[PDB]
Amino acid sequence: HMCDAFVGTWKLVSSENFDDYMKEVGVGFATRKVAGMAKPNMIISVNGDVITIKSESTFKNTEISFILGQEFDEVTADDRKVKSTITLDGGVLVHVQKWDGKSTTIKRKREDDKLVVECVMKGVTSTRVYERA
Ligand SMILES: CC(C)[C@H](Sc1cc(Cl)c(Cl)cc1Cl)C(=O)O
Ligand SMILES: CC(C)[C@H](Sc1cc(Cl)c(Cl)cc1Cl)C(=O)O
Repeated sequence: HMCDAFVGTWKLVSSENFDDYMKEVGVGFATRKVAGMAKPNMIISVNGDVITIKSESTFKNTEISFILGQEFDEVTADDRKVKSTITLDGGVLVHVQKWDGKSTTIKRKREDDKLVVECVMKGVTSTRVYERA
């Protein structure tokens, strides 16, 4: 029951600072424009110890499956090859991605009826809000 409050189907309803976050990450112009237009559905499920997070959008469909605390290799939607670790810290799902000596952190937390996503790359933060679909 570790992630119970995250499980479900969620739809993007707002975004702030995402273009600048993507610039800091190193995403190129065309991908930023098209990805920034995306309105993904995020589908979170749990089966035993395995958490799956799917994202579906007109830009890309992705899927990750993982066990908390256990590193995995990930090709991200913007085509970075990263090493990812996802943990639960005080009820917040914390996703760290490492590649090319760089690091970014994506945190997901339940706040009221929303799932709030905070993405940080150096000093640049973006906040994305999802609601139940
Ligand atoms: C928190 C943000 C870095 C991402 S952005 C994003 C992620 C995926 Cl997996 C797909 Cl298919 C499309 C976009 Cl645009 C988010 O999950 O909202
Ligand atoms: C959301 C995670 C699961 C990663 S992170 C990510 C995704 C996109 Cl599309 C952009 Cl533009 C920037 C970042 Cl940092 C992903 O899969 O893309």
